[PDB]
Amino acid sequence: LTAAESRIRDLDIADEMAKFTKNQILAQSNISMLAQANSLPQMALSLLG
Amino acid sequence: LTAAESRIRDLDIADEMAKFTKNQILAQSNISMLAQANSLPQMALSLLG
Repeated sequence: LTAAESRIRDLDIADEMAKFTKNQILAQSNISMLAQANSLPQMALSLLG
Repeated sequence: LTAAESRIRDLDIADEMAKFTKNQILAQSNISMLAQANSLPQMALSLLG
């Protein structure tokens, strides 16, 4: 029964590590794209004016 | 809805600037022709006698 109960304890650490790594990689791309999105259009329009 | 609402806020700046430039160009022609029209009548007649 202690073998049976210790089957919902935690995931095999590898997959949780993989999820952490993938999300951490994706966050920085989000941040960079947000920066460029803030930068572009208003500067372009001010150049037009 | 914030994308939908901000479609009746303002036009593009390009056509507004085009309107501004066209009106400014036409106004000076009006002014010069008004000056010539005022100069025309009496000066050409004053030598009637």
